[PDB]
Amino acid sequence: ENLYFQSMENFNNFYILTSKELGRGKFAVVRQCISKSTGQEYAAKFLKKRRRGQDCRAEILHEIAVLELAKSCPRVINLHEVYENTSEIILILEYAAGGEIFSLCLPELEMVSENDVIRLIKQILEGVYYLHQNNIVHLDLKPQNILLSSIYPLGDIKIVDFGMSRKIMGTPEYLAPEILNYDPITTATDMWNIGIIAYMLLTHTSPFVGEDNQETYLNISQVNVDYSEETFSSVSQLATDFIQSLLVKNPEKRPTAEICLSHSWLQQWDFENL
Ligand SMILES: O=c1c(O)c(-c2ccc(O)c(O)c2)oc2cc(O)cc(O)c12
Repeated sequence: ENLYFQSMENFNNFYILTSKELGRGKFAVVRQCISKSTGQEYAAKFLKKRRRGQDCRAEILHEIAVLELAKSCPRVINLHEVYENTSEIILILEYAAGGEIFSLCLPELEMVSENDVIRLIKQILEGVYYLHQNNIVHLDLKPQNILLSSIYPLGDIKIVDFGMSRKIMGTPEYLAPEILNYDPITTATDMWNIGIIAYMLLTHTSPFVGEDNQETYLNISQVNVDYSEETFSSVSQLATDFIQSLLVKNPEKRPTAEICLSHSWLQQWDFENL
């Protein structure tokens, strides 16, 4: 096999990897690296080219094409450089030190105000609007796949993990009903996932997970979500409406990202302004 991207010798001449492993999946690992010249931190994602007996370089190229298309959108993580060796394609990615928005959805962490959730969702919607305007549907917008540039203080959103992206069977609890019914790919699926993200940020509970997958699937297909006074006692009606407008069975009835940006819940004046 003939290599396309810059050589590994170059990678090691230009970067040093740190002891901080950032993430690992079955066919990928992400590690922090540092430019030897500048000292700037990046995230190096090593994607295996062979998976499950299938040559996946074409798919990796598609993922690079997407990150490149969205370079001008600061809500999508930016690709800095690319290297390649025998088994791997290595993405040198903008570093986001704040971790996953998932971290903010756990009981443990409380430090996330309505102001913060409103801004994060708005930034998420800006990134998705941009993607959709370009006929890109992420298709994997779990809270794990949106990072923050900082948490001390709370920074800005960076959508990552475009491996499932497409033009207009993963982790069960975040699959949209249309995916469970083998309907085609719609931009509406991302909007369902933004419903789940708002629900998780605000309740710190997962909206559809059951005691097992079969129940998880029953909850998604029936759109059986907990809106009891107990779970929603500290959640605002406006936030409730936003969520309830996204989490509906029929994808055609979900508002677009554009319309979501005009939702009353997100209209705020910064009090510092005249
Ligand atoms: O974990 C990370 C991750 O997966 C990705 C990523 C981005 C785009 C892709 O298309 C992709 O496959 C992966 O970027 C990152 C950037 C960071 O600064 C820190 C990270 O931890 C990740």
